[PDB]
Amino acid sequence: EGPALVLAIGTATPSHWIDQSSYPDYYFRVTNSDHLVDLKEKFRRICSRTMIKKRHMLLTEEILKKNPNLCSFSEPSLDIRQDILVSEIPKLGKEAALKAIQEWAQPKSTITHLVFCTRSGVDMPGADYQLIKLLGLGPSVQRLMMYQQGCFAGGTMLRLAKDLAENNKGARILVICAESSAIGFRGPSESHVDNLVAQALFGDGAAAIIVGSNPKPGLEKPVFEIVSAAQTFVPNGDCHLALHLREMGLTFHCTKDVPPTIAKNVESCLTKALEPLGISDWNSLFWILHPGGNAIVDQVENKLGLEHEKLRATRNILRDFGNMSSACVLFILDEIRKKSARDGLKTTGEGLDFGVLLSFGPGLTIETVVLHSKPI
Amino acid sequence: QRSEGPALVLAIGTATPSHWIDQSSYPDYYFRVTNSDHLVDLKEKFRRICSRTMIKKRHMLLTEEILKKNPNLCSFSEPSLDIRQDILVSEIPKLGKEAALKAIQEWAQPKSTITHLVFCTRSGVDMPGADYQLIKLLGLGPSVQRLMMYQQGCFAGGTMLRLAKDLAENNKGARILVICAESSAIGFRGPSESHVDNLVAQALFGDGAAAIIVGSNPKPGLEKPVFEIVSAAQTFVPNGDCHLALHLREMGLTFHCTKDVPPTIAKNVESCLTKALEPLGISDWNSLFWILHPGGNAIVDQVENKLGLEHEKLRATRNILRDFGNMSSACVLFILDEIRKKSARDGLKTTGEGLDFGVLLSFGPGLTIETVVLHSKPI
Ligand SMILES: *[C@@H](C(=O)CC(=O)O)C(=O)SCCNC(=O)CCNC(=O)[C@H](O)C(C)(C)COP(=O)(O)OP(=O)(O)OC[C@H]1O[C@@H](n2cnc3c(N)ncnc32)[C@H](O)[C@@H]1OP(=O)(O)O
Ligand SMILES: CC(C)(COP(=O)(O)OP(=O)(O)OC[C@H]1O[C@@H](n2cnc3c(N)ncnc32)[C@H](O)[C@@H]1OP(=O)(O)O)[C@@H](O)C(=O)NCCC(=O)NCCSC(=O)CC(=O)CC(=O)O
Repeated sequence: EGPALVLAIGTATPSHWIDQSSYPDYYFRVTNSDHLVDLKEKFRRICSRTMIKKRHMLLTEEILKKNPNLCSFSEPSLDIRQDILVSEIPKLGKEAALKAIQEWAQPKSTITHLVFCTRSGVDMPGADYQLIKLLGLGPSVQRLMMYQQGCFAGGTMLRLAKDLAENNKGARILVICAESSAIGFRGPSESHVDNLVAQALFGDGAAAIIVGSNPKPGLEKPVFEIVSAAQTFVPNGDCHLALHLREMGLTFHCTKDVPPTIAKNVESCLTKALEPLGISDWNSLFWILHPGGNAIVDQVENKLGLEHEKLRATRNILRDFGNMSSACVLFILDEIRKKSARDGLKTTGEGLDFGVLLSFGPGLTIETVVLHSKPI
Repeated sequence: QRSEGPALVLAIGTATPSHWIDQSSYPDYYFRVTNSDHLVDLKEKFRRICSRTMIKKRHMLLTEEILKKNPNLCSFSEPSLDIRQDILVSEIPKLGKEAALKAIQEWAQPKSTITHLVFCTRSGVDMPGADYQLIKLLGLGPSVQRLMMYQQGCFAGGTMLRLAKDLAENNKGARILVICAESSAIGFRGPSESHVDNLVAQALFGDGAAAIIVGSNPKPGLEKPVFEIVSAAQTFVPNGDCHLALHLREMGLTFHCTKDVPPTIAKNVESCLTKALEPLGISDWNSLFWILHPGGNAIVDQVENKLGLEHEKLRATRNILRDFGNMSSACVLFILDEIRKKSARDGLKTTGEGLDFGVLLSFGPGLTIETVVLHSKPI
C-alpha cells in the first residue's frame, strides 16, 4: 500500500461572471454609490492592479435588487447570505465533483470518503450532507466537513486526504473546495477604504479531486502524488490577516505587511519540506502558488529567484477567476496539468518530476505540499 | 495486533465554566432574567420539560451580568450573533485550554511533544480559528499540524475519534491533542409562546470542554494507554435533516428537533452496532461497555429499551447528563472519562468496567450516527 495519489480533478464556476475592466462601473452603480467619485477612482486603480480579467459570482444584479442590504456596508445581511450560500455551495461542489468523477471513470458508489471545505456559509447538517444527497451517494460515505478555514485550506485538504487514503485500504476520497465571495460582498465606504481590496479580489468557484492509494492498473490514471504535506504559521499572523463572521457577513482585515511577510517566510517551509528529499534548487520544481494577490505572486517570485514562467499557471488562474480562496490551488493544479498537455510535455508537472504547492491564509498560516508528477 | 498499531486514547481531561445553575431552580432563573415572568403557562410547561430532562445542574459561560448588559440575548429573535461571537471567540479556546492542561497533566509527557491539534466546536467561528488561539494559549509551536472542525454538532465527538485514529496511525510518532469545546451561549435566547419547542433546547444544553491525547505505539513505562480505537464509522438516517437541524443566523443558533428523533435514532442504532461488531464476532450488546451521547433522556431510555441493555450499562452516560447537561460533542468524551473513573471506583479490572470491548455511539444533525468500537486497557 503506497502513497496518496490525485486521481482526477474537476472545476466549476457560477454561470454569471463579470469582467474586471468594467467592474468599477458595475459595482458603484449597483450599490448606488456613483456620487463617491474619488473612492470610485481609487477602486478603478485597485481593480487595474489586481491582474484579474474576470470573476464568476453567485450574486447577480437581480439578487442585489431583491436584497438592498447586501449593497450597504454594514446593515444586517448574514441571513440572506446564508439563504443563498447554504443552497448554492453544495450545488457548485456537485458540478465540480461530477466533472472529477467523469475523469476518474469509476462508479461514484466506489467513493468511500467525502471531505467538503468552504468558508462561505455554515449550516447543520453541513454542505457535505447536502452534497451526498445531491450526488446520489449512500449514507455510508465517511464525511468530514471543514467550515470557515480560508485561503490556505486547499493545502489543508491535501494534507487530510493523504492520511485518509493511506490508512484505509481501498479508500477513495472525494475532496471538494467550494467558495463564493457572496459571504463578504458589500457596498463601498469612505470610512473603510481597505475593504475595497476584498471587493476587487474575490470570485466564486469549486474544485474537486479524487484521492486514493494503490491505483487500479488500466482503470485509474494517477495525475499527481501527494509526497508530503505540512502546515505552519508566522507568529502574530492574526494581527495581519483575519476575517470575522458577523451580522454583516464576513469581514476582512489585511495589513500591507502580508505579502512581504509571506514571501519572507516561504523559503524555510520549502527547505523543511524538500531537504529530506535532497532538493534545494527551487527552479527544478513545478509550482502551484495560492494567488492571494498579484503582489504576493510577484514577491514570492522575486524572493525565491524563480524563473518568470514558473508561476504562469498561477497567474492564469488569477487572471481568469480571481481569488477563489481554498479552491484556487486546485484550479491551478488542473491548469498546470492542462498546460502541460498543450505544450506537448511528458509529465503533468510541466515535464518535471517534483513540484510544490504552497498556500497561505488567515493567521499567516502556510501549507506546503510536495507533489510528484505523473506521465501525461 | 501490532505495536506500531491502532490509535490509543492516552489521556482524558475535562473542564467546565466555574458558574453553574441547578436545573431545579432553572425555570425561575430563566423566566426572571429574561423578564418573562408574565408568561405563567409557558413557565409551567418549561418546568415540566426541565423536570423530565434528568439534569441536575449545568455549567454556563453566560452570567446574569452578561445577560443584563446585553438584553438582545434575552429576546427571542433580535440580532445577537455579534455579542455571541465576542463572547465565544474568546471563551471557547480558554475552556479548551483548561481541558487540555488536565489531559496533558495525566499524559505526563512534555507538551512540546504534541505534533497535531484537532479543535472541535459548534459555538462560534472565526478566522484564524480557535485552534490557532489555543496554540497561543498553551504555548505550543507554530509547527503543530492543526485541523479546525467548526459547526459540527452533537455527533462530532465520535467524528473526532474517527479523525484522530487516522492521524495517529499514518504518522509515525504523532501525538494528537483533540479538544471538543462547547457552550450553549450560541443558542441561548428568551422564551416565546410562538416557539414553544425551543424551550427544549433551553433546558438541555450546557457548557464544557474535553481533551484527549491520541497516539499509536505507546512508550513503555512513560505512557499509560486508557482505550484503543478499534474502528470508527459514520452513517445517517435518510431524510434526517427534516428531523434535526440547526442554522446559524443573525439571532444565533436555531434549533429544529421533531418528536420523531429519539425513536428514529433508537430504531437505527442496532444496524450500526451489527455493521461495526459482526467482523469481531460480537452480537451480545450486554458484553460491551457503553458510551452513548445523551442528546436527551428519552434517547437514553429508548436505546436502552430497544437494545435490551442492562440498566447499569448507561450509568456513566446518565451521570454525565445529570452533572453537566448536554455539552454537545464534548459529552461522549466526558463519558469516556467517567466510565474509566467509575471502573476504578468499583474496583473493576479494565478501564471499560472490567470488559474488553465497548462501543461509543453519538448522533446529531441530519440524524448522523457515529459508531466507535473501543477496547479497554488494564486499570
Ligand atoms: C484570502 C484568505 O486567506 C481568506 C479567505 O478569503 O478565505 C487571501 O489570500 S487574502 C490575502 C490577500 N492579500 C493581499 O492581497 C495583500 C494585499 N496587498 C497589499 O497589502 C499591498 O500593499 C499591495 C502590494 C497589493 C499594494 O500595492 P499594489 O502593487 O497592488 O498597488 P499600489 O499602487 O499600492 O496599490 C494600489 C492601491 O492599493 C492600496 N492597498 C493595497 N493594499 C492595501 C491594503 N492591504 N490595505 C489597504 N489598502 C491597500 C494601496 O494603498 C494603493 O493606493 P493608491 O490609492 O493608489 O494610493
Ligand atoms: C417527548 C420526549 C421528550 C419524551 O418524553 P419526556 O419524558 O422526555 O418529556 P415529555 O413527556 O415529552 O414532556 C415534555 C413537554 O415538552 C413537549 N416536547 C417534548 N419534546 C418536544 C419536541 N421535541 N418538540 C416540541 N415539543 C416537545 C412535550 O409535548 C411536553 O409538553 P406538555 O405535555 O407539558 O404539554 C421525547 O420524545 C422527545 O422528543 N424529546 C426531546 C429531546 C431530544 O431529542 N433532544 C435532542 C437534542 S439534539 C443534540 O443532542 C444536539 C445536536 O445534535 C447538535 C448541537 O447542539 O450541537
